[PDB]
Amino acid sequence: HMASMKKKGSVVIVGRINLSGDTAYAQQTRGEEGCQETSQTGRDKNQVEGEVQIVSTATQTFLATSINGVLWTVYHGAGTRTIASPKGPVTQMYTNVDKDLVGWQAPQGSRSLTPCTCGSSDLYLVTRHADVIPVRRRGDSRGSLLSPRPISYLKGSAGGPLLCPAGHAVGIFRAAVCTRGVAKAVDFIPVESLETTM
Ligand SMILES: COc1cnc(O[C@@H]2C[C@H]3C(=O)N[C@]4(C(=O)NS(=O)(=O)C5CC5)C[C@H]4/C=C\CCCCC[C@H](NC(=O)OC(C)(C)C)C(=O)N3C2)c2cc(Cl)ccc12
Ligand SMILES: [Zn+2]
Repeated sequence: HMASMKKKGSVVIVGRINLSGDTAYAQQTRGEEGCQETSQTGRDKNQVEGEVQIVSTATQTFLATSINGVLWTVYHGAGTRTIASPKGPVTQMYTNVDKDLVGWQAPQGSRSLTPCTCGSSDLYLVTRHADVIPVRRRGDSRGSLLSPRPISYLKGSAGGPLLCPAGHAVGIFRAAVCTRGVAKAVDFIPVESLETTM
């Protein structure tokens, strides 16, 4: 019935992938119970840092990447959900189910990657475990892993970046190309598709 209809939670930032050292590592900034509360209220008073966020809904965890002042992630992860912020829930600024892309205004304190202009096919995929994986660009939206990995390794990383050697955002990871449970390639949303969206 209509009087007791439930709301869907906000996406919640629960950690980050630190890329600002000589070492990449994941940091958690909020645990599960805290995440649940924040998802319902939408009020997240934590201080955000960096380019790559670890984000959660009540049922899934994945990544989000800031580019040009926008925090971007995958639709199949975020749906049309708001994101928790210091002032309450923030509505998506961009939503495109066909591209599997959503975005919100980037959090105060985050930093954005610059969209890539270098034309390079030597790419680097950043996973939720802070692995930095070399990927050879193969097309507009595809790249090959130099070393194939079981998918289990890539699961939870949709929304993360593909970076060029200069650390320029090239795209947002979206899907794994798989055979017999082995990812041999990745599908991504090119940074150029985000700029058309913007
Ligand atoms: C809303 O539009 C949409 C929804 N879903 C998907 O694709 C789904 C979700 C991804 C996914 O899990 N991403 C992931 C992911 O990690 N998602 S997530 O973070 O874990 C989830 C969001 C919380 C990058 C892949 C990671 C693990 C692989 C597990 C299953 C792989 C199957 C699969 N691959 C496949 O679809 O590839 C084709 C296009 C070549 C046919 C796949 O990766 N996905 C299947 C797509 C894919 C594409 Cl190309 C375009 C749109 C679109
Ligand atoms: Zn470049």
